[PDB]
Formats: sequence, C-alpha cells, structure tokens
Amino acid sequence: LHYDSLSKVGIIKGLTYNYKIKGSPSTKLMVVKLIPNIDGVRNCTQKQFDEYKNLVKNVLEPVKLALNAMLDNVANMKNAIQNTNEAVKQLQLANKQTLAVIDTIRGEINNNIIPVINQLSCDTIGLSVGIKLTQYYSEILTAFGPALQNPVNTRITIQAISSVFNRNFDELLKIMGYTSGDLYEILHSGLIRGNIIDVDVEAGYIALEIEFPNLTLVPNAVVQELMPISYNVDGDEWVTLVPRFVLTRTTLLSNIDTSRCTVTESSVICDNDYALPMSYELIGCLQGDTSKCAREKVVSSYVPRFALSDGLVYANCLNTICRCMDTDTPISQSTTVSLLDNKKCLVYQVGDILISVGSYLGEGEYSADNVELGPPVVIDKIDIGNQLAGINQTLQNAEDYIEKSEEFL
Amino acid sequence: LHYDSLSKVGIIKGLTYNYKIKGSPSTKLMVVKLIPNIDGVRNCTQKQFDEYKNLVKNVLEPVKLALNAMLDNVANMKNAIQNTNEAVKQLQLANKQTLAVIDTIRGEINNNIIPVINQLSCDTIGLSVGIKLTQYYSEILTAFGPALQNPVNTRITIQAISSVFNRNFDELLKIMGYTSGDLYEILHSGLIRGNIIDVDVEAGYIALEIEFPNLTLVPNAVVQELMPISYNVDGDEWVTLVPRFVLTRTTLLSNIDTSRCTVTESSVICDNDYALPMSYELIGCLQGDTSKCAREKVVSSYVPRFALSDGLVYANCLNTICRCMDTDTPISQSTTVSLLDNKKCLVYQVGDILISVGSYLGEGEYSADNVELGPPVVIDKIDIGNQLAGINQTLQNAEDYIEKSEEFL
Amino acid sequence: LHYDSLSKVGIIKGLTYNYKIKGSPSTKLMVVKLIPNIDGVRNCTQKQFDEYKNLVKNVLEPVKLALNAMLDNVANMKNAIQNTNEAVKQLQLANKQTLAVIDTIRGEINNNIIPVINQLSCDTIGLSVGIKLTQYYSEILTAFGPALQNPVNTRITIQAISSVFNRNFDELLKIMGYTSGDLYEILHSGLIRGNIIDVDVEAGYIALEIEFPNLTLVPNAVVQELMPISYNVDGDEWVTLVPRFVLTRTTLLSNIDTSRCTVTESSVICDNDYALPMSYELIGCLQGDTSKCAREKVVSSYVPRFALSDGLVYANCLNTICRCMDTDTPISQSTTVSLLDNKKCLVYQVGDILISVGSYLGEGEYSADNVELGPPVVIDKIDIGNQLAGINQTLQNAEDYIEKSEEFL
Ligand SMILES: *[C@@H]1O[C@H](CO)[C@@H](O)[C@H](O)[C@H]1NC(C)=O
Ligand SMILES: *[C@@H]1O[C@H](CO)[C@@H](O)[C@H](O)[C@H]1NC(C)=O
Ligand SMILES: *[C@@H]1O[C@H](CO)[C@@H](O)[C@H](O)[C@H]1NC(C)=O
Ligand SMILES: *[C@@H]1O[C@H](CO)[C@@H](O)[C@H](O)[C@H]1NC(C)=O
Ligand SMILES: *[C@@H]1O[C@H](CO)[C@@H](O)[C@H](O)[C@H]1NC(C)=O
Ligand SMILES: *[C@@H]1O[C@H](CO)[C@@H](O)[C@H](O)[C@H]1NC(C)=O
Repeated sequence: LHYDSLSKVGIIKGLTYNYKIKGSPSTKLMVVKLIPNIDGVRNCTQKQFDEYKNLVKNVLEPVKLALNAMLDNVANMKNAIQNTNEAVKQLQLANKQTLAVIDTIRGEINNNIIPVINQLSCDTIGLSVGIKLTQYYSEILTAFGPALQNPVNTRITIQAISSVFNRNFDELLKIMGYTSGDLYEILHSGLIRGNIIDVDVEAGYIALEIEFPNLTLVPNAVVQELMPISYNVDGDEWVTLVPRFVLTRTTLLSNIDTSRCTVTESSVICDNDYALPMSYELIGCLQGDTSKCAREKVVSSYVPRFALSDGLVYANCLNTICRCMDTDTPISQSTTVSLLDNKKCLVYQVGDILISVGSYLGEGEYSADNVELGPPVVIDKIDIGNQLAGINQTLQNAEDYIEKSEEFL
Repeated sequence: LHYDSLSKVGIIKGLTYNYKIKGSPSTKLMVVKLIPNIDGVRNCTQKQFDEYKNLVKNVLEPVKLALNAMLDNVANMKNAIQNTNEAVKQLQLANKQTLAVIDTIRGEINNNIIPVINQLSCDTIGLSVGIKLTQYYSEILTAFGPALQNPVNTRITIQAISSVFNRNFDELLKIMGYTSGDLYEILHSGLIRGNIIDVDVEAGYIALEIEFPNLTLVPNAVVQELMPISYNVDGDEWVTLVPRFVLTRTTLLSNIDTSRCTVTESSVICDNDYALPMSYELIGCLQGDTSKCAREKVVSSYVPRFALSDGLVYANCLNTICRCMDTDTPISQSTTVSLLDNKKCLVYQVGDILISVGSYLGEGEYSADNVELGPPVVIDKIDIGNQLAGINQTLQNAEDYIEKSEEFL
Repeated sequence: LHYDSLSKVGIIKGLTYNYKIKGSPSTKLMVVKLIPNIDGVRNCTQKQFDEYKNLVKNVLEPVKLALNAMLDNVANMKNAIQNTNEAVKQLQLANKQTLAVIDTIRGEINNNIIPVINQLSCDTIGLSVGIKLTQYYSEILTAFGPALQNPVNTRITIQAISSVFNRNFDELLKIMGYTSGDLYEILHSGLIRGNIIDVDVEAGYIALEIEFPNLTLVPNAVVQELMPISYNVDGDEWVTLVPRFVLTRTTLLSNIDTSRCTVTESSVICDNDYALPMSYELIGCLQGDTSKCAREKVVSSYVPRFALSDGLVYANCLNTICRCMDTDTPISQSTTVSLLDNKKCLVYQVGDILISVGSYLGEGEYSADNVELGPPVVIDKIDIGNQLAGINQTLQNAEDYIEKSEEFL
C-alpha cells in the first residue's frame, strides 16, 4: 500500500492485525467432585456433613433436570463421761453427713458437668468440618462456577485450565501448539468453552467437557484497516471509496468481509477463509495510481471529518473549524489530514463533535477493616491447699492429745 | 423521511436509535486484598487462618502462572475409757480419709475438667474467625469474581465500580461526563472492562486495572431502521429495495453499515465513524419522489410478508391470508400494511408462520425455609446448702455435750 | 441446489441450519430473599446474624445506588480424761474446717466453671447459625449471582429457571411452546435475560425480572452455507462468486445477509426477517445452468484453496501441492475438490498453511484430599467410691467401740 500518496487522497492508515483460521477443537474431560470423603469419627461430623450435602443437591438438581429435558441434543465421773461419749457420737454422725455432701458434688459433676463438656467437644469438631466444607465449595465455585450456572457453552475459567493441565502452563502451550501470543488472544476473546455432558446428584459428581481450539496461522497475511475521511478539492469536499478491510500478503491483495469474524487486539480470527479476489481497477488505488477510486462528491450527506486509532485523533481542519478546549485556541492546518496530539489538551472539538482523550486516574484499594481480637476466658486453677494443711495441723493436735491421755491412764 | 408515502411503497418505519462514538478509555487501578490482618490473640486463630490462606493460594496460583506464561503480552472405768479413746482415733482417721476424697475431686477438676474447658474456649474463637474469613472471601467473590476467574477482558461488576468511586455514583457521572442515559447503555452492553496486570500470592494481592470508556455524542444524529415487506401491484407482488439502516441528521442523509457496531436499546455505539455518502437517485425514495427505488418483481423467492417492532405486528393481509388464533376469525384488509393489535389475541397467523405475542406471567419467590431454634443446654447451679446447715447443727450439739461434760467433771 | 454440478464449478456445500424469528418475550418476576427468618432463641444467634446481615448490605448497597442513579431509565482419771475431751474438740474443729474446703469447691464450680460452660454452649449455637447462613448465601450466589453482580442484561442461570417454574422443566417447555431443540438453542446462545427493577437493602430483597423469548419457526426454511474455493481452468485458476448464505424453502430461493443474526449449531435466529429476493441470472448457478456465476480470473490476489466443515478438510490438491505430516507423503488428486480424511494423520499441509485436526485427550479429575479426623477429647467419669466405702468401714468401727464402752460403763 502506497500510503505516501493514499493519505493525500483522503484515506488514513488504521489498525493493523494478523490473520488466523479457527480450525477444529480438541477435547478433554474432567470429573469434578463436589463432596469430599471424610473418614474417622462419624458421629461428630454427620450433622454438618448432611447440611453440606443438601447444599450440593440444591445446586445440581436443576442441572440434572435440564440435561434430561434436553437429552435428545445434550463416782459422777461415769455421768461426766456419759456426756463425753455422746459428743463423740455426734462427730461420728457429722463425718457421715459430710460424706453425703461430697457425694452430692460427685453426682453433680459426673452427671451434669462432664456429659455436657463431652457432648459440646464433639459438636466443636462438627463445626470445624462445616467450615472446611463451605470453603471447599467456594473454591469450586470460582473454577467450575460458570459450568454449574449454565450447562451449555460456558466460558471456562483459568483455574479450570490449570486443573486440566496439572498446574503446568508450559504443557498447555506445547501440547496445543500455541505461542504466548495465541494464548493471550484465546483467553481475551473467550475461545475456550465447555459443556456439562452428565451429572450424578447423590455423589455430587459432574462430567465437564472442555474444548480447546486449534488455531492455525496464515503466513505473511496481514489484515489492514483503512479509514476514509472527507477532503477539500478546489473549494468543495469529496470522499474516496474503498473496502474498509483489505488483506495484504506479499505482493497480493484481496478483500475480507469481516462481519462474521472474531477480532482481538492483534489478530482477526475467522472460520474457514473469507478472502475474496480484488479487481484491477481498485488495486491501482492502493498500488499508486491514486486515480479513479470512485471519489464521490458530497452534497446532502453527513460525512466524517475525523478518524481515531490507537488513542490518536486525525482530522480535517482545513475545510472546517477545529479547536482545543481549555486552552481556548483553534488549530490551523497548512496535506489534507492533520494530526492532533494528546499532550496539549484532553478534549478537542472538530466541527460540532467533542472528542474526549482518555486519562489516568489515581489508585484505590479494597480491603476489610483490621480487627483486633481479645483472649479467651480462662478458668483459674483451684487454689485450696493451705486450708488442707491446717486440717492436717488440727488433726495431729487431736492425735497428740489422745496419745497424751493414754500415757496418763 | 416522507413516511406518509413510503408506507404505501412498502417500507415500514422500524426502531429509532441515536448515534455515539466509542472514543478512547480512561484507566483506574485498584489493589484488592484477599487476606485481612487480624491482630491480638494469635494461638486461637492460627489454625483457621492457615486454612483460609490455603484457600487463597489455590485461587491465585493459576492466575500467577497464566500471567507469567503470557508475560510478553500481559476401777474398770479405765477399761471403759480405753474403748472411748479407740473410738476417737477412728474418727481422727475418718477425717483424714475424707480429705483424701476431697483431694481426689480437686485433682480431677483441676487436671481433667478445667484444661479442657480452657482449650475448648480458645477453639471457639478460632471457629468464629474461620466463619468471618469465609464470609469476607464471599463478598470479594461477588465483586471481583469475574477478574479472578479469567485474567483478561472481564466484565466488571457494579460492586467493583462502587469501590472505585468510593460509594458515590454522582462522582462517576460527572468525572466521566456521563448522563443517566449513558450509564445505562454502558452497563447494558458491558462496555466497562478490566484486566489483571499482576498478582502476589503470599500476600493475597491482585492488581486489577479497570477501563472506563469515554463515549462521545454526535449532535442531532439519528439512526433509523427501515423494514421492507412485499406489496400488491395490480395482481402480483413486488419488493422495494433500500439500505436497512439510514442516518438522518437534519436535512442530510447517509448510509451506515452497522455490522461492526454495538447496538443498545436506544443507541448505536460505533468505533470511529461509519457514515458514508448517499447517491441522489436513492435519496428521492425517502424525500418524496417515491419512484425508482429498484422495486423488484418477485417470482421464485421467499419474501417477508410481515415485520415486527416494539411488540407490534405489521403485515400484508391483502395479498395473502392472515388470521387470529383462539377467536377463529380472519383479519381483512381494505393501504398495503395492516397493523394487528395485541389486545384481540396473543397468537396470529400470517400465511404459514405463527407469530406469538408475549404476555405477563404471575409472580414467584425464592427463600429458605424458616427454622426455629431451641435454647442451649443450661447447667443448674449447685444445690447443696441445707445439708451443710445440718452438719453445723450436728456439730454444735457435739460442742454442747463436750462443754456439758467439762462442767460435771 | 444442484450440488452434483456446483461442486465441479468450485463451490463446496457447507453447514446446514434452520430458520427462526426471535419474536417478542414473555415476562415473569421473582422476589429473591437474601436474609432468612430465624425464630426461637435470639441471644445465641444475634452476634452471627448481625455479621451476616452486614454481608448482605455490602452486596446490595451498590445495586440500590446504581438503580437510583439510573432511575430515569431503570483420781488422775479426771486429768487423763481432760486430755480426752481436748482431743474431741480438735476433731470437732477439723470437721468444721473440712466443710470450709468443701464450700470452696462449691464456690469455684458454681461461679467459675458452670457460668463458662453455659455461656460457651450458647456461643456454639451461634456458630452453627453463622455456618448455615453462609451456606445459604452461597446457594443464592450460584443462582442469582449474575443478577447481583450487574443490574442490567444478565444471563440467567439454570437454577434461576428451575426456581421460576417450580422444579418442573416439563412446564417450561409447554408453557413457552418450546421443543427440546428450542430449549437447547436458547440456553446455548444465552437468549434468556434478566434485569433488577428494584431492591430493598434492609430486608435483603431484590426484585428480579426474567424475560423468556418466544421464538417462532418458519416452516420448511433452510439456511444453507456455500464455501467457494479456487479451481483450475486450462492451466490457470478462477473463483466462482455467490452469496455465502442462501435461503432455500421449497422451490424458492432468496438471499440472507446474516450479519446481525444469532447463529447456533443448528439454527439461525434473526429478528424480524432478513430474506431478500434473488435475481434470475444467479438462480441458474444453483438450479443447474452452471454458467455465468461471475467467475473471476485471479491474478494478483490471495485466494483460498481449502474449506472446513464439521471437522473435514476439503482442498484443491490439483493446482497446488498438499501433503500429510508425520507420514511424510503427498496427496494426489485425479473433480476439483479432494476430501482429506482424518484417519490418516492429524496435521495436513495445503500450500503454506498447516491445518490441525483436533483429537481426544485423556481424562482428569478435580477433588479435595480425603482427610481422616480423630475423636473428641473425652473426660472420664469420676472414679471415687472405694475410698468412700473405706470411710464408712472406719466410721462403724468408731461406732462399734463407742457402743462397746457404754456396755462396760
Ligand atoms: C457413634 O455412635 C455409635 C452408635 O450408633 C456408637 O456405637 C459409636 O461408638 C459412636 N462413636 C463415637 C466416636 O462416638
Ligand atoms: C493433708 O493430709 C492429706 C491426707 O489425705 C494429704 O493428702 C495432703 O497432701 C496433706 N496436705 C498437707 C499440706 O500436708
Ligand atoms: C501463645 O503461645 C506462646 C508459645 O509459643 C505463649 O508464649 C503465649 O503466651 C501464648 N498466648 C496465648 C494467648 O495463649
Ligand atoms: C456451716 O459452717 C461453715 C463453716 O466452714 C460455713 O462456711 C457455712 O456457711 C455454714 N452454713 C450454715 C448454713 O450455717
Ligand atoms: C435473652 O436476653 C433477655 C435480656 O435482654 C432475657 O430476658 C432473656 O431471658 C434471654 N433469653 C435467653 C434464652 O437467654
Ligand atoms: C458410705 O456412706 C454414705 C453416707 O452418706 C453413702 O451415701 C455411701 O453410698 C456409702 N458408700 C458405701 C460404699 O457404702
């Protein structure tokens, strides 16, 4: 393409891409298990495990039903002592009564305190499992979420892909025959898709099939955009007419009707092949004859006076008035296409249309408030001991007096 | 456009939109933190905190790997008393033995009951944190979910937007230069997109970049749809041929090839500018000459006999038979286009094609079953006391008898 | 279409679809409740219930704000006994002191152990509720997730659909008038869409409106793809020019400009009707005249030499060289179109372009590691008893000696 001349004719070079053919996909199947198997203690976990299983059922039942509906497609000393003996009997009884109190404590601890602590401790294990199961489900939701949400034609996540290739993106590239450029484009446009082929509700299983495309590259084939704008010819304005997309290989030109192709930032990805032969008369408009080109005179039509590409603004500021905003100055033009630079202002006016230049805004962040947590309530150790020591001191005094009396007697 | 005549020619006025140019986007970066910082007690939370951190790692590792792979693009009284003294010794021993029982209780409570309650209480704090962390992750999943699921070109959520603008949609509108009409269209077609530029797994951080478009409006520019159907000319039928989309500004007309534009309910949003000049011969078909218009005679082709817009059905019921279903009656036509109203029936037949009119269905709801929960198990207070009172009553009787004997002696 | 001849001309039969008109949608509204009502005990659940409610507020506030911003659109014996009586007093005191120790135990259990167990048990109920509420929210996230994430034009999930029709997909089909074929296509292309009309943050309610399309079928109408490739005419090559998509009904042909239609694996779903009449000259190219067809000579253009459909590769291997890779052999051609079979190799070369045939890869799986859990810590029953029995044995010996002395006295 002879741009040195084509620019004066009125056609501005636009974006440059590449050319790829979608081809036929490869397939890999994964079984995703929603319910983990927890062995060991069962009585402490059954309560939370059952509620978790119910969550899984509520999610999968609608998938199983949809797949079935869709199945076709899928002296008086004696008197004095009498008093003594009665006193001893009273202490013999007091001891027995003390034991009744001790027995009451044993009963209360053994029957009301210990059983509660043991039942509660088992319940604590259950809650721990309920938390783990909930977190596991969430991990699945971020990977196979889209597949669970709708059974057919979902975008597959990056986590699902790393599962498929066992945490190895080197293997993904070489197995599929992708370069780093192809992987970017494939993820960018969502070209990796999956479907659910079957489910089994009671086991929590889904059979998820993922299709990975096999794009092929057409060597030395570049898709080139052309953007025509009006230009001034001896006092009035004209428009040059060309196909907006032309395919250039080496020395050959053809047209592409890219109405049914996927367009990414660097490549046009088409099914089959959309290149069609180009007539001689029009080839001259790109090769350097720069005549004919069906230039049309414009009288009663709206015709563009600017074009945008890669952040730049191109405009005809010779035929009409264009100005820079917030500097309050016009832009002159001495060529038919003037380039307006983005380091003068961010808002330009061309005719009656304002063109806004994008800009960078400052950074922000998302987080939870940091919250300090206090310690658990701690029960102190039992402090009795000195009292027990005294009881022993009181007791041997009793012992000492008895031996004392036996000696005198 | 001279619709008063164009209708008789055979072209039905279709939907009316507006015209906007996508322009160049502005950028804002946010750091999203997946792991909160919890200070204070550490031993009670480390267990659940660690499992949570593991959840975050499983989600981000596939993102870090993908971004690296993609990096290039990113008397015998004495005998009688001897018996008395022996009895006293037996009670002295019984007291000592009682203390052994009390010591056993102290040992059991202090060593097996208290330590368990304290360890369990700390575990309760841990579970509380595990729940909070799980809920926090879920909040993130509903806002930055799409970004975590696939690193490139995701739709950004409304929650992510309110984070970017600090819970203020007044600022979003004025900063970007949007009207309420532009915000609706931008959200409707998913024009706000983001990408992940980098991640750091161990801190749980992702660097998420969001691009907000700067749409510009072309003043007094209306995109008008035209819908041609067949009509009867002296016994046979013809079709008028016009571009389906024409751009009308004021007194100027141009064509738009909207095959690569985004179409919303009220506006057509195109990159650059797709308006092209229109020839005089065809302008007359819209201005009021209503001749030429390349009317073509149809002999061996399938040609539409109806058109739909905004819920209405337009049809040619003069050349062919059309009927209302569930009333079992034909519709006559006396004009070439008959309008069928939707308050007569919901299903119309035009030729061999059934046209279904939509209708409103009754309301439903989604909720959990409401479940009543009972009280916790409550351990009663210790009820001993009257027994202790009796022990004291028994004891002073012992006291009273001793003083009694000392008096007699 | 006379394919028996058209193939020799240079046009390959491509994919065959069907023809449907999108029509006008029906509407059904559901109220989705994010906060369940839990009756019964309140003090044990308020803490976790409140944190849950806060989660709901953080999710819905951005929805309420967006909808408001968008509102416009929405002898010395006496001496000897004196010693005896003193000994008895010492045991009377020892008993009283023992009671003080017992009272200390009662105090400690009643004040520091029991209150903690009771407060802790109530806290256990709270944690159980916090887990249930978290799981409930997740169930919602998998069904109405997309709607919460962005208020306008979201794809509705399969779980949301089963909610709308009360777990009955038989009713969905008959109510809407869908066949199993229509349901598949509707889900495949995401044609069921919803919007949020209003929310109420404090109750956790969202008003979600779902639109279900009413597709109509055009009887005996088949959309047929045609794929032209170059062919050799007496030493040089030519390309035949036809519209890529033609509509065949019975004996009638028309063209379809499917640039604005949705294409599924079996049907083309268009708004209104895009069929346009076809001229006689070109009809002959399909009916069997197989002349004219604007065959163009190609001199300086890139022209396709192969076409792909349903996994098959068609190519011109007469004019240019094509070979099978990994067998290292050429493919000869004796017809202008050679069919390359996929059971010989998976990679073919046609000219300079490699064509990759897809293949099946082995199965994988996703699951959590299975982890065995141990038992809870269990506190043993209190083992005192034999000691108590001995205390009773010691005591009646005391009893026996006292009665013994009373007899001698
Ligand atoms: C679980 O309950 C069963 C009774 O069904 C019992 O036999 C078993 O010992 C219990 N196991 C545990 C750890 O409590
Ligand atoms: C008091 O005597 C009891 C006898 O059962 C013994 O267990 C305890 O350790 C002694 N305490 C002191 C301080 O001597
Ligand atoms: C946590 O454990 C450390 C021992 O690593 C100990 O020194 C510290 O006191 C403990 N803190 C709490 C609240 O238990
Ligand atoms: C019984 O005597 C003990 C002595 O230790 C005292 O603590 C307790 O309160 C008294 N109880 C009654 C009812 O008098
Ligand atoms: C809850 O707390 C209130 C005091 O606000 C009290 O009256 C009520 O009895 C308590 N209920 C339970 C089950 O603890
Ligand atoms: C010992 O005597 C006490 C009296 O309070 C009684 O409760 C306990 O059961 C007796 N134990 C044995 C083994 O006789």
